[PDB]
Amino acid sequence: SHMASRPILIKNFAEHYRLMSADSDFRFSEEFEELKHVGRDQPCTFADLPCNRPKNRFTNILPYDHSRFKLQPVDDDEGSDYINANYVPGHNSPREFIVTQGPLHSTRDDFWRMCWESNSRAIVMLTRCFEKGREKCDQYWPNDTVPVFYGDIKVQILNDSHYADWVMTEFMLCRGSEQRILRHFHFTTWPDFGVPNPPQTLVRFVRAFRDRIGAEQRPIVVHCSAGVGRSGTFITLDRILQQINTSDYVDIFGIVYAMRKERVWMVQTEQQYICIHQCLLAVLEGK
Repeated sequence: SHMASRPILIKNFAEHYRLMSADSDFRFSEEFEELKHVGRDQPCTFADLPCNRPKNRFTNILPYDHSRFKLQPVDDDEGSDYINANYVPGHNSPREFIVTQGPLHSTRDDFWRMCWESNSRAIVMLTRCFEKGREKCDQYWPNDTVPVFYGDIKVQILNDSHYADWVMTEFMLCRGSEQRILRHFHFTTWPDFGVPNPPQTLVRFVRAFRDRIGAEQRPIVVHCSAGVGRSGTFITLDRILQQINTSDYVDIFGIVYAMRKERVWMVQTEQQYICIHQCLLAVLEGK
């Protein structure tokens, strides 16, 4: 298998990295460039409806139709089923992740409703609300233990835990007497430009996340800013760290290819793509 898959033998990974990164990442660049058109022929009809335009952060980051998360419709509203989000495959399920943009203030009720209707018990946030003084994500969660309603969804903080690179928040979610616990994993350390350096900080976060959530059978919500770059990087890394326990091959190219089919620009930059490889290399070398 050669077109949508580049399996690498785990024991040969250090060599493959050295080979791919040689000559200022020539082969890495060539390989990542092969992905640029993947999935881009697929329609984004609903995302481009007049009623839905205000719900997208970016005009060019739109959810594919075949793939988009659909909210329950409200009977008198045109795109009440619409949110900028896509089911994206993981290690355990073809619908393991729902990846979405950082909510706008205007879409945070939709966001919480998606969390509820999807039965999600986990959110992964890979951005700060503000970076370089630009709004990347509306703060859609409370600042204290005072419960806050978003649409019909009541959100309350039970506890939080602050680490060097991330904050873990446990929420109670209530909708009319129905009650759930949801966990919020907020990576707070992604730099203003480039990718985490050293990569180990990101690995530590993925380990802690996957350790805490186990083998979730319900969708995990993942977002950054646009919901493509950092989100794709996180998913690919989470996936391969599971893959290496159960297989002697890793297929990062194949992961990214499959993700591109489901959501636009999933691993967004060549730098992020190389970063995925560095993260795994650090794991295979015992840091």
